[PDB]
This record gives sequence, structure tokens and C-alpha cells, in this order.
Amino acid sequence: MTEYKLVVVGAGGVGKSALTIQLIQNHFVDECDPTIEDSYRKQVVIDGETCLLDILDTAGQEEYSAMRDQYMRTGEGFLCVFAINNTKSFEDIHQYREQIKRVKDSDDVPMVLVGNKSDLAARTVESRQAQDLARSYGIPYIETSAKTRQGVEDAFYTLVREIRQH
Ligand SMILES: Nc1nc2c(ncn2[C@@H]2O[C@H](COP(=O)(O)OP(=O)(O)OP(=O)(O)O)[C@@H](O)[C@H]2O)c(=O)[nH]1
Ligand SMILES: *CC(=O)N(C)CCN(C)c1ccc([N+](=O)[O-])c2nonc12
Ligand SMILES: [Mg+2]
Ligand SMILES: [Mg+2]
Repeated sequence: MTEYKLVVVGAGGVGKSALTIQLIQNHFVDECDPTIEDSYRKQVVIDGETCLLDILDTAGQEEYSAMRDQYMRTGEGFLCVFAINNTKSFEDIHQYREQIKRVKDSDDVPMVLVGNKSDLAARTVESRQAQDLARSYGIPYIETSAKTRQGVEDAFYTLVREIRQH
């Protein structure tokens, strides 16, 4: 069966685990849990293709490490998540991008940008700038809430279409 190896990366606390769990299990997590790493597997249908998602939900560490590399290198496609009320998480997207490219030894890795917590108001990152970032990188941008579920299938199913097209 067609498997798609996805990895969800980004700064600590931006909602990588809430997005993934909302995908795997269709509910919202709201507890304090410093992920290390953990992988989810679910068979879903995408554009008529029955396939398997193999999702690696990483830690938001402040330090680079080979161990992280060891986990990351298996991924096919990366979901690069920030929170729209956390400016630092948005600046960090450049560093993830760079880290992903170095780890996959490639200049064109399937990747999508996500701005999570769209339910929360008084945002600190305007959509226009984030859309522009993605476009200067050549990749799609999706906005999302692990809370309302808005955009969550779009962000993930979208990364799959980037995997299929590279
Ligand atoms: N309102 C709102 N809260 C969110 C959203 N996504 C995550 N949160 C909350 O933000 C906090 C962090 O979520 P996590 O999913 O644990 O974040 P993370 O990126 O996995 O963090 P690390 O694994 O430590 O790197 C939790 O309190 C979540 O409930 C969202 O879309 N909206
Ligand atoms: C739930 C949790 O994160 N902890 C029990 C760790 C200790 N706490 C409360 C903690 C750690 C780190 C940071 N931080 O600098 O980001 C915290 N900010 O508020 N509580 C924090
Ligand atoms: Mg987590
Ligand atoms: Mg590309």
C-alpha cells in the first residue's frame, strides 16, 4: 500500500502534537506534555488513493542534535508548523527549512508551512507575511487550528500532494 512518511517540525509549544492527534484521532489535546518523539500510523483516503500515513511528531527543542537528524532523515515530507501568536516560532521556520534541506541532502524537499492556533485572536504574525514566506520558498501555506480542526486535513493532505509531485 502507498505509504507517505511525514514529519511535523517546529518550535516548542506551537501545536505539532495537537495537529497530529486531531488528524489521527479527531479530538483536541490540551495538556502539558514536552514531547520527545512519537509516531502515528493511520490509513486514510486521499483523492481516491487509499494509502497509509506514517507521521513522526517531533520535539520542539532549542538545540540541534544528531539524534534529531536520526529521527528526521526517514521522513519524506515535512509539516513546518509555527503559531500565529508566537513571533519567535515564525522566525524559526527559516532554521527548520535549512535543517530539513541539510538532513535530506536536497534543495527541493516536500514541505508545507502551517500557521496554527487560528482560533486565537490578536495575532502577532499577519497572514500576508506568512503567505509571502511560503511563496519566496516555493511551497504552499495552510492556516489551521488543532482546536476547531479548521484547515487540519488541508495542511496534511496537502503535504501528501507535495510528496506525490516531487
Ligand atoms: N487555542 C489553541 N491552542 C493550541 C493549538 N494548538 C496547540 N495548542 C495548545 O498549545 C500548547 C502546545 O501544544 P503542543 O501540541 O503540546 O505543542 P508542541 O509543538 O507539540 O510542543 P513540543 O512538543 O514541546 O515541541 C498546548 O496547550 C495546546 O493545547 C491551537 O490550534 N489553538
Ligand atoms: C508543564 C511544563 O511545561 N512543566 C511542568 C515544566 C516546568 N514549567 C512549568 C515550565 C517550564 C519551561 C517554561 N518555559 O520557559 O517555557 C515554562 N513557562 O511556564 N512554565 C514553564
Ligand atoms: Mg508535542
Ligand atoms: Mg518543491
